[PDB]
Amino acid sequence: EKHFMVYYRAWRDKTMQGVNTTLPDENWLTMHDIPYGIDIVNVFSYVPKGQEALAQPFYDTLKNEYAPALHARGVRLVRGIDYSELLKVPYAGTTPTEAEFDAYAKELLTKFVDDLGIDGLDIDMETRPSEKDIVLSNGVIRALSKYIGPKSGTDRPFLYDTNAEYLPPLQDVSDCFDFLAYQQYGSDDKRTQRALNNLSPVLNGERFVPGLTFPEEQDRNRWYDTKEPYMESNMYKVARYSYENNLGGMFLYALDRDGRTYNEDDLNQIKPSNLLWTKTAIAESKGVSLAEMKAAAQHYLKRISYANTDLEAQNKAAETVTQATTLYDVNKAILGGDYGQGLSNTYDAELEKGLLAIDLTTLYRALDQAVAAIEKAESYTPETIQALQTTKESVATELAGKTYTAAQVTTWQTEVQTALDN
Ligand SMILES: [Cl-]
Ligand SMILES: [Cl-]
Ligand SMILES: [Zn+2]
Ligand SMILES: [Zn+2]
Ligand SMILES: [Zn+2]
Ligand SMILES: [Zn+2]
Repeated sequence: EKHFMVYYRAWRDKTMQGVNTTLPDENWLTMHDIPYGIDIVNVFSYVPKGQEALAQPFYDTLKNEYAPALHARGVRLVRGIDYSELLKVPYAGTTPTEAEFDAYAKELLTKFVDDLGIDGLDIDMETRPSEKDIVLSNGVIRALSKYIGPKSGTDRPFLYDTNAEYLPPLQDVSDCFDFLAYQQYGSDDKRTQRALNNLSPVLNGERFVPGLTFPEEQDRNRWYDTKEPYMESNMYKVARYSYENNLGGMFLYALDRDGRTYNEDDLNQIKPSNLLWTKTAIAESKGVSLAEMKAAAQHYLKRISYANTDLEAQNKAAETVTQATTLYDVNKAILGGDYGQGLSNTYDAELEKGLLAIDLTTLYRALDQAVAAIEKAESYTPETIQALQTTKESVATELAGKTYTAAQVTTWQTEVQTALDN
């Protein structure tokens, strides 16, 4: 029932080069790299005038590749429009008619959502609108609720995005939204409690989703939501508070900057991330038990052991998982503190929790026989061992990949047994 949302900066996708940035650095991720356990992805895009041609490959890829792929994983896509867009509703009289509100709601969805291959909409409200404005926005939001959000009967999200608790533009239409996304960058769970109290006349806690940020390059602002020790960080405190108090979930802004700082190196550089903090916040906000976290990590360690040749790092990771006392420490035991510092750059505990339900014991017995039938190759036909080593290395490599299906496992089982049965 809970939510975990991330804001994905479109101009930091690999398909964009030189959009909305003075940095020449190559982008390092695609939307395929978004971690598991994230059920809503907000595509946040700013395209400066003149860069529309540079940004088009991303939009084509979003519509034709990224959105189908994320839908296959159960993820829904949204994007935001500024509250001011609602106030441009055309009308003939002194105020719009029900039909004029409805006409405009359909126009908004077509332009900003449907044409992009996106599923739903956020309203970004970070001002203090007038009473005249709210008559307009109330009508437009009410008209939109027939098509998206809880009142529509559909699975299309309708979200309200804000960094304050300004009630007038919300209190008449709060029932139209799946949840409120509350930006509280830089602040701990004391602010989470206060903000929810202030919003409680119009919003229940289960539909309140607090959010933190990662440090953005070149930013004049300073919001420090990650730090070690882990339990001193805002990312622990807010994720824990959301879980402890049955809130709607959590969100994170700027997925691509997971682990970055505002130091002189990070402030002007685009670098790969092991996504440690996001993967940890997903687990923490859902209250994953330490036992379950360790079980997933040990599952990963065993399945990569047949292709991975670094026995020292595998051993240190297994020991570090055993000593871990926080969800962060389990993840860090495999991912390291930063990209390339651990045994893996891609381990994903939510993904791996899914794979626990697929039995590997038959495949492990087959691969173990193959390994035994390599250590004593001096006792067999080299023309048969070669056909086994080729098949074994292939299955080992694929078994250590991103993910696999139960049907895929039986295929590797048959392949390995066949090579041994000859
Ligand atoms: Cl639908
Ligand atoms: Cl839909
Ligand atoms: Zn927004
Ligand atoms: Zn639908
Ligand atoms: Zn990064
Ligand atoms: Zn990753």
